[PDB]
Amino acid sequence: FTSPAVKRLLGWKQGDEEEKWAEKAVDALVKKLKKKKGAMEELEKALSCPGQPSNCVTIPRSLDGRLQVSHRKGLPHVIYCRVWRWPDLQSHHELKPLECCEFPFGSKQKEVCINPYHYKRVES
Amino acid sequence: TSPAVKRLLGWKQGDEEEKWAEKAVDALVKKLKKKKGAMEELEKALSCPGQPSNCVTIPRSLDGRLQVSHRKGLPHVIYCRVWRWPDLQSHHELKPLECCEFPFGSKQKEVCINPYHYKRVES
DNA sequence: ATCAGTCTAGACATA
DNA sequence: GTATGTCTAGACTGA
Ligand SMILES: [Zn+2]
Ligand SMILES: [Zn+2]
Repeated sequence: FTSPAVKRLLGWKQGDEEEKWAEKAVDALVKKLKKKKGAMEELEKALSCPGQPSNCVTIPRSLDGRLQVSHRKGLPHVIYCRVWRWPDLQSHHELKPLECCEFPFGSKQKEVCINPYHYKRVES
Repeated sequence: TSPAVKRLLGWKQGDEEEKWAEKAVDALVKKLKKKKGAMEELEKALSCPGQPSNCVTIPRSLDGRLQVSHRKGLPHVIYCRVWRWPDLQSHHELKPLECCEFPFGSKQKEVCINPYHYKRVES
């Protein structure tokens, strides 16, 4: 919770390189998800009701696994998990897929799931 | 041209266009080093314009364009601007010489970028 | 329609 | 076998 005066002031806050980039990455993901009925709704369900189980929300997997957004390359699940869960997330080594996930990064299928709540954070 | 002047000109700032053209030449050299005779041949053509030279080609893309540092153009146009007509407008101002066996229009695997394998025309 | 421009997966290179 | 970053043809998108 935030004070109205404060959230107004925060309205004018400058976002940094990282936050500006993350917006680009979300923009990129939405372009993909609009093309699939149920995806946008589903992802919004997952983000809004974390406690309640949700479906896989996938994008095409590249040959090397990486995704490029505005001249940065990363791994998709890592990217989106940083955005919506663990901003300080280090690498894919700090992530394990839940059993409920049908399309986890490691499975190297056509599709890769980017539902942040289909992943759990770990050590290594 | 004077030594003091060329010294002073040493410190001249190149503009976006010239800096880009340096990149485009760099890009072309990377390609030509890989082909024995190409670099020498291109140098022959540039240095002895009067004397006939061979085709110097690079791979042709599907759409014909070449990209160098986030700018797209047509290769013969690019390299003709560099070494001949800086004010060259488009491929419409260019016609290939008969001596050229890989001219832009021929839409082959290779496209010739020897600037002296082209002549400048109106539109 | 050409034409012109943006974005990135795949290739490739510097580690 | 990683990994990280760069470049650009091709795919795509608007005049
Ligand atoms: Zn999933
Ligand atoms: Zn030629």
